[PDB]
Amino acid sequence: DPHMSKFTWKELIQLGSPSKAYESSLACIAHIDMNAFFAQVEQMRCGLSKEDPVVCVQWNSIIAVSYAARKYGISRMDTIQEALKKCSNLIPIHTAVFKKGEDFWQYHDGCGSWVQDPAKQISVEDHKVSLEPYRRESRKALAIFKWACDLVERASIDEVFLDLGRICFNMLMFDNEYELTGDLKLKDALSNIREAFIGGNYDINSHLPLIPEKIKSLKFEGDVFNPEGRDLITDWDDVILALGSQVCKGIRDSIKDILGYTTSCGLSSTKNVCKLASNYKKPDAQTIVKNDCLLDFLDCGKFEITSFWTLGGVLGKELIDVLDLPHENSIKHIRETWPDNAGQLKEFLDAKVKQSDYDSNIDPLKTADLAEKLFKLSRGRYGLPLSSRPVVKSMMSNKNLRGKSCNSIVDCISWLEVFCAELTSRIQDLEQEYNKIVIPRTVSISLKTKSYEVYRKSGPVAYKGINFQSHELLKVGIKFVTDLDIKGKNKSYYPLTKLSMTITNFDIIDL
DNA sequence: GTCCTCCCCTC
DNA sequence: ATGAGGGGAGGAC
Ligand SMILES: Nc1ncnc2c1ncn2[C@H]1C[C@H](O)[C@@H](COP(=O)(O)OP(=O)(O)OP(=O)(O)O)O1
Ligand SMILES: [Mg+2]
Ligand SMILES: [Mg+2]
Repeated sequence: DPHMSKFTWKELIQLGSPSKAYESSLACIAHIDMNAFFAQVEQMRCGLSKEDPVVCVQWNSIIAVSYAARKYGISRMDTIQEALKKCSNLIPIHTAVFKKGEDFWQYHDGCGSWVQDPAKQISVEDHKVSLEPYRRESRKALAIFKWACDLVERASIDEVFLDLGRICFNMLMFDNEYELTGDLKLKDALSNIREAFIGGNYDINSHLPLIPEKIKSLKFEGDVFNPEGRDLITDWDDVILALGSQVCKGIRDSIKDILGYTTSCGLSSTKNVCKLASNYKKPDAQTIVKNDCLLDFLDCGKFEITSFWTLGGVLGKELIDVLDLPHENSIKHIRETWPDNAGQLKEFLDAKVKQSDYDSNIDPLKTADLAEKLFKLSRGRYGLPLSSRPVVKSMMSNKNLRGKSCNSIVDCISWLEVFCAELTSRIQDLEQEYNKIVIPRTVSISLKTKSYEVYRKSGPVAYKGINFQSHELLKVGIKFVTDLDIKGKNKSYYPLTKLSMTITNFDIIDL
C-alpha cells in the first residue's frame, strides 16, 4: 500500500530487542574504525599533535601512517627509507619490543634502523615486537563504546560494530528534549506515532503510517552518500538512521575527547554496508548510507563482490568462475542476472554443483543460504547479528625469523621463554582490568622451517595459578618443540623462519 | 563424544 | 618467501 510506510510496527518494536534488532529493515548499525590507529597511539604517547607526520615502524616497515604523513604520499608497508625520501621532517616511532633473554617489553625511543648511531639500533635478530600498547588503548576504547551502547562487537584491534537500535528507538518514542528547530521539538513532530505507541492499540503486523511532514526537519549528522540527490527523509528508516547519526557522532566525540583518537564511521541498516562505508571517507568522518541509496553506493565503482566480508579470498574467486561474473560491476551483475528472488540464484548454483565433474569451498547442502547471502549482499540488505565477544578468545606470540637466529632447539626455547613471559603478562593485565580469572586450557606451537614447511602441535596446558602460569606454558612449549624437532629429523628444518605460541582456548571465571 | 591438524578468512 | 587474530571441517583419538 503506497498510502502507508514500507515498514511495520513489528520492525520498529524489534529495534528494542538486542537479539532481533539486526533483522529489521529499520536496523541502525555503526562500524567505527580508528584512524591510523598505531600512529595515533604513538602520537598520543609522545605528546605530539595531529599535524606531526608520525609513522609507526615495525623493523624496517611502516605499519601505520598518520594522516599528516599521508599528505606526503607515504603508504602502509613503505620501507622507512622510502618514507624518509617523501618527507624530510618524518617522525618514525618503532613499536615497543622484548629483548631475547628478558621477560618484559619497553620502548627504545630514538632507536631504529634509520638512526645512524650503532648504539641505538633495534636488531631483528634479538628482539620481538610488543603490540600491547595498542591493545591497551583498544580496550580503553571498548570500555567507552560499551558505556555508550548495549551491544558492541569488537571486530579487530581498532574496529567495533555498534547496534544503535535501543538508543534510536528510545529517542524516537521517549526523548522530550531533542529539538529539530527553534520552534519544533522531536516530541511534537512525532505526536502521531507516540500517541499510537503509548495508546498501545496498534497491531504488530500493521504498517506504520506515512511519516509526518514535520519529521523532515530532522537532520543527519555527517556525510550522507547521495550522488543522485534523493530526498533525505522519506520513511521511518531515514528517521531512525538520522537519529542514529546524531547519537553516533556523540559516541565518536567521547572517544576523541577522552582518548584523543579520531575515527571514521559507516552508518546503515547492515554490518556489511557499514564496514564499506567506514572506509569511504577518512579521517574523522562518518558516511551514512540510506536504504534508498544502497544501490547507488554499492555500484559507485569502488566495490566488487570480493569486497564483501568472507568473499575476499578463494571462495570469492570460485564464485566469480561459477557464476560467470564480470571483472567489474560484479555486484550489479549479480543483482540483475537473478533479479526477482534468491531461488533464481539457488537453481543456478544447484545445477553447477550437481554436475558429476564438479570438484571447492561451496557447500552443496547449503546452496539456499549461499544464494540468499549473495542476493541480499548485492542489494545491501544482508543483516548479520553482532556478537559481544569474551574478554579474550586466543592470544598469540609470534617471531618470524631471519638468518640463523633460530638455528637449534636451544634457540627455540630461548624464544619460547619470551613468548611465555609475554603471554603471562597479558593474562595478568586482563585479570586485573576485568576482575576475572583467565585460565589457558590449550596451547599450540606453530613453526616454519628453512624450506617454509609448517610444523604444528597443540594440546592441553595445566593450570596452577597466575604465579606458575609462565612455567606451565613453557613446560608444554618445550615438549612440543622437541617433539617437532624429532618429526623434522633428516629433513630441511633449521634455521627456522617462524616460531609462534598461541593459547587457543581459555576458561574465564567471573569474580 | 571431544581433540588435533589443516585450512580459510581479515587487517 | 613481511604479528596479530576470528573461525570451521573432518579425520584422529
Ligand atoms: N597487514 C597488517 N599487518 C600488521 N599490522 C597491521 C596490518 N594492517 C593493519 N595493521 C595494524 C596497524 C593499524 O594501525 C591497525 C588498524 O588497521 P587499519 O584500520 O586497517 O589501518 P589504520 O587504522 O592504520 O588506518 P585507517 O585510518 O585506514 O583505519 O592494525
Ligand atoms: Mg583503522
Ligand atoms: Mg581494520
